[PDB]
Amino acid sequence: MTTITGVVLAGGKARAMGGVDKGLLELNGKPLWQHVADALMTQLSHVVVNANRHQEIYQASGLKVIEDSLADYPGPLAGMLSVMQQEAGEWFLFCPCDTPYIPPDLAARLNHQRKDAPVVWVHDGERDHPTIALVNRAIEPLLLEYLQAGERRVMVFMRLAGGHAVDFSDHKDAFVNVNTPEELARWQ
Ligand SMILES: [Li+]
Repeated sequence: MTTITGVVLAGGKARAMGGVDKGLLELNGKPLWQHVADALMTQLSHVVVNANRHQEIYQASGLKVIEDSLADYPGPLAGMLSVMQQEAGEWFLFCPCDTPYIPPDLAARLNHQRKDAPVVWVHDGERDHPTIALVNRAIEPLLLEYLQAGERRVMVFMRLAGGHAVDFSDHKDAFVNVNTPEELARWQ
């Protein structure tokens, strides 16, 4: 009953009993993934989170937590597909859990600039962010086919799907990401 579902991508795997759970690192007292979720909720009514570890902790703020399928596909596309398989509705705006400053016109600008493409993603003037992406339902079968073929590459898929980058170079620093605890410490 809303047009785009927001999705925080809080990682998959735990390919050695985890290591740092990046989405749960706290920035000014608030988990990174919750900064992203709050920024999506500014612009969208329905927001969910894809998380595969510490699910009870992710569930604490009252959002639906979606876990990856048993297929255990590699990389960020696996979480995208698991979310499309477990949520109805025609459009999704994905964003990783480590980019806490995403802007309140993310959804609106990606939608304005979609120009008939089934997928668009953010370019920040320096680099593509192909996991910050507005994706139509139609992508679901293509994603399933690509991951079943054993592929993982995100940009390659976005290209195969007929997507394009949307220019957010004027949004100074809204797309900085926290790569490590070492980096997080600097933004406090
Ligand atoms: Li642990």
